[PDB]
Formats: sequence, C-alpha cells, structure tokens
Amino acid sequence: SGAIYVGNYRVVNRHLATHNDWANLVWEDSSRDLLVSSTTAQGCDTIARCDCQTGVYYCSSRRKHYPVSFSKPSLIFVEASEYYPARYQSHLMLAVGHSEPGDCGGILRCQHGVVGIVSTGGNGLVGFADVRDLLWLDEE
Ligand SMILES: Cc1ccccc1OCC(=O)N(C)C
Ligand SMILES: [Zn+2]
Repeated sequence: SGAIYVGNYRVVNRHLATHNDWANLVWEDSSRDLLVSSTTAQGCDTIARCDCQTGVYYCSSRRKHYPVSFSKPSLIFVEASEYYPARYQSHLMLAVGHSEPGDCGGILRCQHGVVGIVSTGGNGLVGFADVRDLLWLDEE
C-alpha cells in the first residue's frame, strides 16, 4: 500500500484504489496502473520534475528504503505473479530489487522529490509507475 499526496490529489495504484477513490476520481489510466482521487486536505509531497535514473524506494516487505538505479519510463511486459495475471504496462520504470504485493504504493524518490510508486513485482525486477510526466498534479 501507499499513496502520493500532492495539492488536493491522492495518487494510488489503480489496482489498490478504494471505492472512495473511484467515487472522488480525478484521473485513471489502466495502462499505467495509476488512479488519482481528490482530497479535502492539501498534501505534503513534491513531485520530481527530472530525468533522474537513481533514487531510493520504500520496500514495505523489508521495512527498508533501498537506493536503486532504474530504467526510464517505458512500455513493459509484466510477467504473471502468484497474485496477478501477465499484462503490458506503460510509463513503467524497472530496477533490480525486492517487491511483494503489499509493497505497491511504496515511494520512489530522487533529489527532486517523488518519482513514482511501486507498481509491479514478483519476478525479480521492481517496477515503478512514473508520475513525473503528470505536470497537472502541481496546479489546479
Ligand atoms: C509489487 C508486487 C510484487 C509481487 C507481485 C505483484 C506486485 O505488484 C502488483 C503487480 O505486479 N501487478 C501486475 C498488479
Ligand atoms: Zn530527480
């Protein structure tokens, strides 16, 4: 689990979005595993606006933050896990690291702020859904 709180926006994994998220929906994209819902309270997080390929991510299944190198956001074949069927995913960044299902939503951060959230695991690569292209998160 985990979310990004920026302005009056809550950014979650689409697959973990609650009924309330869907009932307060701003934007969702199944190809990116992202859903954004509206918030009453303004949020504390800054989104990175950068092309960084190094950062640190939170891995709940280890209660640890790990420094990683990650690929630039792209369209990736996410292999079937114990939990979820195989599917293609856009705006996904990969690193070598550990991931479990409950790790989805863990933040990946660089010097500029939040880069993305853990979205894909179970087969040796940790995938992060990029948010840095979502400039609109920093306005309205
Ligand atoms: C973070 C993780 C670890 C292990 C399995 C699934 C995971 O993430 C969810 C996922 O891959 N999908 C396609 C919804
Ligand atoms: Zn950066």
